Amino acid sequence: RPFRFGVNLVPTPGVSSWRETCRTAEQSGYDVIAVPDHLGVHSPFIAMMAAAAVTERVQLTTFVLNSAFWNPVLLARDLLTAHELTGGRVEAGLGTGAVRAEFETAGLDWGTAGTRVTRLADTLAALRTLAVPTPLMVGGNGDRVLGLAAEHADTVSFSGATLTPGTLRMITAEAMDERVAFFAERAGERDSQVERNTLVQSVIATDDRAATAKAMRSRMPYLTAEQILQLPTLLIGTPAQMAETLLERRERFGFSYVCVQERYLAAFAPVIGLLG
Ligand SMILES: C[C@H](OP(=O)(O)OC[C@@H](O)[C@@H](O)[C@@H](O)Cn1c2nc(=O)[nH]c(=O)c-2cc2ccc(O)cc21)C(=O)N[C@@H](CCC(=O)N[C@@H](CCC(=O)O)C(=O)O)C(=O)O
Repeated sequence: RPFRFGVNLVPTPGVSSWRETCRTAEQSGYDVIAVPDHLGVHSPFIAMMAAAAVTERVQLTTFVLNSAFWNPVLLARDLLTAHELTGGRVEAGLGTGAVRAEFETAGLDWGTAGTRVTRLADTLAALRTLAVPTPLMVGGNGDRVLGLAAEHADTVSFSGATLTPGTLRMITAEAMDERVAFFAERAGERDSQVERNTLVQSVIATDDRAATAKAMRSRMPYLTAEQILQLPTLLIGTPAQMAETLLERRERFGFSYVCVQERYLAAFAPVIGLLG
């Protein structure tokens, strides 16, 4: 599948730069602006509308909604509105919800891993029954979550890191091979209809990728330098090397929809120049 590139921006209360940041994202060649769903961050659909008003080409996506925060019927209303009032520029990523303290602040039951996945399941089923027109993305590496992506999603988002639900450990390329294979088995005949996404956490420009990886072992002692150079959540090297790495990872994992974090927007833009 042809590459699509996204940048995960954080619309921040009290910071007046949102419109400017969105314009920079488009001008730098990104295809998607992604926004998160967290307390203390601007509300995602409202921020996406503000982004749509200053950009003409990018898609806008949630990355990802906390399913506990949304009534499915009211979310379907929001998704139909965002679709119609942007001319079809909105996609919605959904997840189970990550931060317990946020559930508690909003007066919501954290429950169990099982109840949080069931909530996602119930929302996806409802959104499909209501025939929402926004493309749907499902993010997470859990068996049940990837099963839900295989059943319901237009895009599956694989996480390149694990964390205790309640900082982040990066997962090896070999564990990623297994997660993509798991997804593919669950998707069956629908596998080829689902776009595969991943979020790159760090984009490290360097003329010595090998020396960089060796130094980064201190942040990741459970891995060798060779493993670090294959981690899907890291891009290390020159832009040409990063482009070749992304080509190799599209072949290995199927990752064609690659997002980076806001802090790396300019660092990664040369790679868009080479790949497009
Ligand atoms: C928690 C996570 O599970 P997951 O299926 O990958 O993800 C579930 C949700 O977090 C996921 O659906 C999303 O809500 C998370 N999410 C966001 N969630 C949000 O709520 N808002 C966001 O803006 C958001 C952004 C986002 C972006 C990218 C991304 O990859 C995920 C994002 C995980 O790390 N699982 C690990 C660890 C599971 C584990 O072993 N847990 C232990 C350790 C915890 C303990 O000590 O008890 C246990 O439960 O006992 C694994 O599958 O191996």
